[PDB]
Amino acid sequence: LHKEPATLIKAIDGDTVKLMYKGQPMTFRHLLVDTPEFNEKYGPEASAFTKKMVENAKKIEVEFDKGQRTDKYGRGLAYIYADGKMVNEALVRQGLAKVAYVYKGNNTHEQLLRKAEAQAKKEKLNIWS
Ligand SMILES: Cc1cn([C@H]2C[C@H](OP(=O)(O)O)[C@@H](COP(=O)(O)O)O2)c(=O)[nH]c1=O
Ligand SMILES: [Ca+2]
Repeated sequence: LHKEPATLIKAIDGDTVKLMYKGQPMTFRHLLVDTPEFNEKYGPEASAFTKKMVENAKKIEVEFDKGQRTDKYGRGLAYIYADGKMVNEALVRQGLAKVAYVYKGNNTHEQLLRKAEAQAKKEKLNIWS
């Protein structure tokens, strides 16, 4: 996989963000995770965590996996990096997302994220408390 440039347009919620990618505005959904909706428990905390990570970043990058690059809603499907730190992993490691939506062929970082979830769960963080 390869990281590609993008710039933040605006934070949306814990697992979606609006980025400019190849010069076009797109909503990106983070691969392999599920955050609570803003109206659900830890939803606002997940939204605030993602917002902080992407807004504070000097460099955003997107990395598509091997499979589908957009979903049925036209959202980009990618791993999102903020100054080299993967947001998808960071949310799981903080107990603010569950590993989820693991589809064959877009699951390159599944083991990495499951390791993060196990750590969050052992720590009883947030969703795991
Ligand atoms: C993360 C992800 C979601 N989706 C679709 C499945 C779910 O369809 P349904 O909308 O029919 O439930 C929806 C979940 O996204 P959200 O968690 O953003 O709601 O997005 C994909 O198709 N591929 C993916 O990799
Ligand atoms: Ca969600």
